Amino acid sequence: SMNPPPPETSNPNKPKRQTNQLQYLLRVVLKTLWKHQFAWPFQQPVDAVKLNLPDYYKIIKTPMDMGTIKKRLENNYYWNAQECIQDFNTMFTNCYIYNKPGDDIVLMAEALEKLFLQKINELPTEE
Ligand SMILES: COc1cc(OC)c2c(=O)[nH]c(-c3cc(C)c(OCCN4CCCC4)c(C)c3)nc2c1
Repeated sequence: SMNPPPPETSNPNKPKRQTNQLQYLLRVVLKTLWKHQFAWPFQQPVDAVKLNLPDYYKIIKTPMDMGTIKKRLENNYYWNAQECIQDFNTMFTNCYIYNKPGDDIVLMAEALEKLFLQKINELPTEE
């Protein structure tokens, strides 16, 4: 069994910026979710080999996780807040697509997503 390579976190070809919205995504959004009791399954790529989920990357063709998002924010990968918000939504959607209502992982994702929605509702206007 084999995991795919992780998503890209560095790419000198990619355009990027620092902005106040991206700062908020790191300081407020990511750090709020990261510290939550239910964060840990989402803090790194799904290890389908050790978890014995051999169909994971058959179903999930755009993997995403908060470890990747953390690296992207720390490494100034993004051009805008949309790109980062999309990564969070990909992560949640993957979980919902792969699993079933009521699964522990789905309940965990929902708790994180609740907080995500609350924080992104107060994303500041661009400076
Ligand atoms: C450690 O980090 C992660 C991260 C993840 O996503 C971010 C996932 C993920 O999406 N799914 C699962 C996962 C989900 C279920 C339902 C599952 O089944 C339990 C037993 N079954 C229930 C009923 C009959 C028997 C098993 C073995 C694994 N594990 C993950 C682990």
